[PDB]
Amino acid sequence: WRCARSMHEFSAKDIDGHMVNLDKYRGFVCIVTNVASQCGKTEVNYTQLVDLHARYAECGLRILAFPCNQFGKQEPGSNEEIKEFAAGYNVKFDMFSKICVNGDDAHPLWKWMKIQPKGKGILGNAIKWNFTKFLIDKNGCVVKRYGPMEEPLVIEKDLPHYF
Ligand SMILES: *CC(=O)N1[C@@H](c2ccc(C(=O)OC)cc2)c2[nH]c3ccccc3c2C[C@@H]1C(=O)OC
Repeated sequence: WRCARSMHEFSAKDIDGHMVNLDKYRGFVCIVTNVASQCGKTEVNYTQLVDLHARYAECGLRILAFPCNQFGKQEPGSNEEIKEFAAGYNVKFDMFSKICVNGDDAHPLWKWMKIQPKGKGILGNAIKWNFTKFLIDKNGCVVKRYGPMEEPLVIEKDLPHYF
């Protein structure tokens, strides 16, 4: 994974258990984010992500949400329960099966994103908490990273430069 050159070289199981080849996102600007149902910022992140997708899907914005239980055990539920939880926020973007984002068992896409030049956060490579966001350009390269404290709407400053 270390020498992969694009998010499009990876695959991941979606929240229904179906393996997805991420080269389907070639030509689309993507937000990749680790999510959780029981986080103090769950509501702000889900609602603003849904708002961004509603406003920009016509522009080519796609959103990939990876549930993760590594931060305060705040995603303890099953994939089926998390799918129903996201439905409650009217999520129409792409939900994936629960993964790890840190450590040796982290999904290889996340290992790769964290070492990209724009994938290093202001506080370093490790994912620090729920709802870190990566902006991915149409070629599958990481172009921005946003921390758990940065609400999704801050990403609006960067989107028009990559569509
Ligand atoms: C995808 C897209 O259409 N973009 C531009 C845009 C045109 C018209 C509408 C609209 O009718 O609203 C419902 C919405 C978006 C666009 N314009 C624009 C101006 C300032 C900042 C961003 C911005 C966009 C996003 C998108 C685009 O072409 O960005 C390069």
